[PDB]
Amino acid sequence: LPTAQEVQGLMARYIELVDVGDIEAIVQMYADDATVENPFGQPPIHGREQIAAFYRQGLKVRACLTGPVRASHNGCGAMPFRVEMVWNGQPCALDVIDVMRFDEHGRIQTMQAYWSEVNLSV
Amino acid sequence: LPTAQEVQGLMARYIELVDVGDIEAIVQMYADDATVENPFGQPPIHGREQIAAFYRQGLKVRACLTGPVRASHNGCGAMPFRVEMVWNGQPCALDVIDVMRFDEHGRIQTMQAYWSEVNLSV
Ligand SMILES: Oc1ccccc1F
Ligand SMILES: Oc1ccccc1F
Repeated sequence: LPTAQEVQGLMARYIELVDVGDIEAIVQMYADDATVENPFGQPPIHGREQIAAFYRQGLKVRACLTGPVRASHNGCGAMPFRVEMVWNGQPCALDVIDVMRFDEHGRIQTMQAYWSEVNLSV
Repeated sequence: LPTAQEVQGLMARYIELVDVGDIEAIVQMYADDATVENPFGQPPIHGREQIAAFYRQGLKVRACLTGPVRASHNGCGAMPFRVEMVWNGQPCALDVIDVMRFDEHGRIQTMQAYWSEVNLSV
C-alpha cells in the first residue's frame, strides 16, 4: 500500500501515461476489478475491460499536472491537472481533479474525476 | 442542492472566509451535523461545535485558490488551494485539495482535505 511519497509518484506517472496515450500502461495501473467515475456523479465503470474501453474512446491529447499531488497516509491522493484535446477540429482544454484510492498492491482501486462543463474551455 | 455553478460559488466563498479568518461565517457554511476529515486519513470530526474548535485552533493566515473549482452535477466539488501561515515564527505554505459534498440546503455535509507533510513548505 503506497506511502504518501509513493502515491505522489504513482499519480504523477498516471498523468504521464495519459499524456502519451498509452492505453495498455494506463489500464495496468488499475486493479483488475477497479472502478472509474468520470465525471464524478456519473455511474461507475467496473473492471479493466470497461476501463480500457473508456480510455480508448477518450484518448492528440496532452495532460499535465497544474499543481502538486496531495497524498494521504492511507493510500489515497488527489491532484489537479489540465487535459488538452481536439474536439470537432476545435482544440479545447478541460481542468480536472482526480481523487484515487490505491490498494494493498499499489494498483488504483477507485478513480473519481471531478469536473463539469464549467471546466471546459474551447 | 447546489448546481455545478453554485458549488463553484460556495467553494470559492469558503476559501475567501478561510482567508479572512472568519470562524463563525465558516462554521455557518457547514451542516449542523457535518463532518470534517483534515487531513484525509485522520478520524472525522462531527458537528458545528467540534468544527468551530478545529478552525479556531487552525486559524495571520492567507488562503487562495491555485486553480479552478471542479464541480459535479450531484452537489459535490473539489478545489486546489494554498494556505500560508506562520509556524514557530517560520512562515510556511501548505498545498491542499478539498473535496466537499453539499446537502439539499446548500450546507457542507462532508469536507475531506487532502494533504500530507509532503505538501508543506517552510
Ligand atoms: O483521469 C482523467 C480524467 C479526465 C480526463 C482524462 C483523464 F485521464
Ligand atoms: O479546508 C482547509 C484545509 C486545510 C487547511 C485549511 C483549510 F481551511
